[PDB]
Amino acid sequence: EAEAEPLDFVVATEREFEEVLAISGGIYGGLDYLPSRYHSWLRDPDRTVVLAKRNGGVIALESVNVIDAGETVLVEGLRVAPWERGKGVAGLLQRFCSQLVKRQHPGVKVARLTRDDQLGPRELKKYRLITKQGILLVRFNASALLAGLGARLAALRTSGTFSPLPTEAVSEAGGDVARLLLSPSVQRDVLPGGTIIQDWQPYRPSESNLRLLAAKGLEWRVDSRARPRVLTLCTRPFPIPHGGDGTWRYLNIDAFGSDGAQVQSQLLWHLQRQAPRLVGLNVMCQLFLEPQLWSQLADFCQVGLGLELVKGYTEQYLLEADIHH
Repeated sequence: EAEAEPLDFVVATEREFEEVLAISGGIYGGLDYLPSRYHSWLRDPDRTVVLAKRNGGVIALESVNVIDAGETVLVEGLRVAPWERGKGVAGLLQRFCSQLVKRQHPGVKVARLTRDDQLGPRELKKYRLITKQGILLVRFNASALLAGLGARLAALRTSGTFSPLPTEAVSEAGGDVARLLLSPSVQRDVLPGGTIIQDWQPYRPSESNLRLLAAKGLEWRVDSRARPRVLTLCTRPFPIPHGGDGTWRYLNIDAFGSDGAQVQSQLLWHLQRQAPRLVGLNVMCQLFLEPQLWSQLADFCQVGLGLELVKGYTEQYLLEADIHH
């Protein structure tokens, strides 16, 4: 039997927040960002958050955000209520959003997205793979980490097993971020596929996108400003549904470059910066890094720092497709 009422595609408002939460159970294994980000998304000037409604009720959501100086649309948040799946809803919503972008933003030439699902024949036919990073996910209680880290690092140093390597400060206000990310050699030799990936969001390295990044409260670290080889990027932690008790936060660190020892020392630096602000909370810390470094960093986190590995090796894929008419 066909549905009594038609689908209606509308721009999201704050009125639908609770309905959106109610269709989002279990998404991203409890690491879903949308509960914490929905209000922000509605304020973003180049973003359209589209809801599919049936008979006045929200059954699906998709975000399209225009970045890269008008040339790219990033697709995020695609989801259909569990009780409405398998009927083509996501396909219809994707088509509505793509037509909306083509109508309102004629300058958009490509769509981009990131995901960690295994790429099958269907993905490889439709998308280009721009780059990929390995994904390392660990968990810790912030207070417990802070209480033991001094002793841990002391024992690691006395044993000659590990001593933090020097790292260098990176100030956005001071211009260090722009001097790094606008360098053609940093783009070629450090950034994965010449792209900034920040908490799953890809940006071409341009001044326009640096303004967007500057507003997010990111923290950066580098091995050397004068001779950059490893650059790390920490996104401010945010609440996630995992655990159901409100105590969990997601701490995303993107690591760019090939020197595993510098990724280790910069990871430690970010943990020491961020954990004091999370006293009383629990942390899902997800590190993205060059694939050949994953085993080294997994051992550093598990054996060196005593952190619990949540899952085995997976990959973050940056995918791109051309816009067609």
